Amino acid sequence: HSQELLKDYIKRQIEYYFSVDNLERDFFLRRKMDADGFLPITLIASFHRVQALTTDISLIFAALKDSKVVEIVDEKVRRREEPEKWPLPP
Repeated sequence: HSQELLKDYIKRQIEYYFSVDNLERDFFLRRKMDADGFLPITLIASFHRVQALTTDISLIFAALKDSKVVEIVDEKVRRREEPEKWPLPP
């Protein structure tokens, strides 16, 4: 119980970054994607609103695994739906 609510806030914050509404304006995030849409999870962990909530990387991974919006492969995360649409030149 001790971290379940915290995990939900983290999950919702990260789902915002990967929302279409945010992605349409988030040129920084898109420049950090690889060509398949993947971003380092540690980059996401450094963002102010996530870091305010936690610095516990297992908790961040556990939150991402609870999401239908994103998917994790090893150290990286991407939007599940058409991730290839979003990357931009660095």
